[PDB]
Amino acid sequence: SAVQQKLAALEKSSGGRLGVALIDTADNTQVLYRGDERFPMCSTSKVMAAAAVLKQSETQKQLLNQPVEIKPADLVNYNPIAEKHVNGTMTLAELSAAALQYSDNTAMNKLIAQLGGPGGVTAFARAIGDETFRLDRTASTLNTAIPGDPRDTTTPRAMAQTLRQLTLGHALGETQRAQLVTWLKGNTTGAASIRAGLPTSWTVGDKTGSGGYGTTNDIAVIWPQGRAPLVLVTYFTQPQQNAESRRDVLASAARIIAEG
Ligand code: NA
Repeated sequence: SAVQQKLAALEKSSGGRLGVALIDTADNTQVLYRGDERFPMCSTSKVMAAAAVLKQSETQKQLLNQPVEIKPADLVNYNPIAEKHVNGTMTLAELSAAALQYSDNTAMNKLIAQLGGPGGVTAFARAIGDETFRLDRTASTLNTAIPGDPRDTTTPRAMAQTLRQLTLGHALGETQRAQLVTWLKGNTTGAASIRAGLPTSWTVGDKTGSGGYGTTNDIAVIWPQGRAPLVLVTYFTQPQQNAESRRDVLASAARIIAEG
């Protein structure tokens, strides 16, 4: 397809490896580029962990208001929000918002612990039909993003389908889904990624991720005006362990998708 030639050209220009999955819910049509290849999720896995806690809250109605202690020993390699509450508490709602909107790794680790370990996050993915997602490590090491390493990976197709079920579908209770959508729309880390390649009148909710090998990811749900929503996954990784971030590639992929 024309979109696929333009994505392949973007990839060639970039020096790295690009994975894209678009779901157009107006007709459930899909555009894929390396859609079944594995990529390191990096912090985009925080969406699955937040959604898994939201699922628990369908039975434990007050779960999101539960306070969780933040201890000095809990603070890891990137804790912009949790550091503000050391020797205090944050609720699981506040930890979910910090994980999603600031990519706070201590917050993510509290979600993982609430779920009984990374296997509890993977379990939720399996329960909603995602057989590809796997979370293996906690937040300080899950984004090493080593080529060929299956840990902490998924494919663009699988993550696009899962994100659609979580935000537009009914994998979550209606109120939980609405909460996740609100959190994603309030993300603060995405301005240079998918959002930068889209018309300024489209509403976006997204979660970014970055890691070793210049891995630069973004997963988004997109609401154009007067048109059915879209789900877009853009994953990107590079050959050199020390490679720099390339959020521009994700913006460019989004732009190509939107023009198609
Ligand atoms: Na690495």
